[PDB]
Amino acid sequence: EFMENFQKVEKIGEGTYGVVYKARNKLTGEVVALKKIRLPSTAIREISLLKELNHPNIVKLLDVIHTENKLYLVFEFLHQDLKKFMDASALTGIPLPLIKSYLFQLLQGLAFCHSHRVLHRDLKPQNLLINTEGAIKLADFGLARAFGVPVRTYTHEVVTLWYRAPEILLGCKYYSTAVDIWSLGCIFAEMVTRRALFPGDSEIDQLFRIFRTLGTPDEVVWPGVTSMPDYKPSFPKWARQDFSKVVPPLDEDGRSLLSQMLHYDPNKRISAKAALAHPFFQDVTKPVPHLRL
Ligand SMILES: Brc1ccnc2ncccc12
Repeated sequence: EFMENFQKVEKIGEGTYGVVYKARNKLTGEVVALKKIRLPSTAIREISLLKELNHPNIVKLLDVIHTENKLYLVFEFLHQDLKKFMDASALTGIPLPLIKSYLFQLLQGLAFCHSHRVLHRDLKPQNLLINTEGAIKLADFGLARAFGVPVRTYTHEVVTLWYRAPEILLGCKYYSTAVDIWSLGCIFAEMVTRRALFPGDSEIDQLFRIFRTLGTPDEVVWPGVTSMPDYKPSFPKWARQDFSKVVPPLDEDGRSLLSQMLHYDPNKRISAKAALAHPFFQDVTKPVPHLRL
């Protein structure tokens, strides 16, 4: 009966966890994103707590509905995701000032959630949503704690590894907020170069692409790494590349920030809060993007 206290309902696409619909609420007339999650009470409690986790760079969670043994998440509707926008921007690139504005807003969103001890764990361009007024917002915060992150979606589509922090790939049991900083660093590099930084197609391909760029990690740069569940002494030993080669034509400030976002040691990785104070953002602005809706 649920899709009846919506005036109507059409299909935006296929989420990690279920189908995503565009729908209108009949009481309010508001246009929302409705996500079906297919199948647990602990998840219900934790996801309901995210209704309070409100920030202008976090996609608003309007309602959590458990009915007929199905879960529906009701979110703020935004017209476009950063994946589509980057694909639309492929011939020209996103202008640097807009890249800087989006990174700045995304760090404010991360700083807010992290301050409340909530992490994302699965940041990717597809869950960064943009509006006509130059805002960017993080979608699906705190869901990964609730439902985990599967190898495959409900439609068996492969869940992307491209943004996964090395601690996760090496089998670390405990996530820290540093996993989100790693993901956002990967997205920053992709906005600048118009190519994914580490487009792995398996867990080992993902790790070896990271190794070939940043060097094979060792006890020098990452104390304890040789004791991680999935670390092998037999890993090939690649040398580190200069960031000047990895993200041209990013300036010294941006390369400095990106380097701190991609430190192997999660402890050494820059926080969201300290990243907001980085000299890269001294001249930050809020440009209006060119959106075709
Ligand atoms: Br609008 C929209 C589109 C796609 N995925 C989304 N995920 C969360 C909230 C809004 C979304």
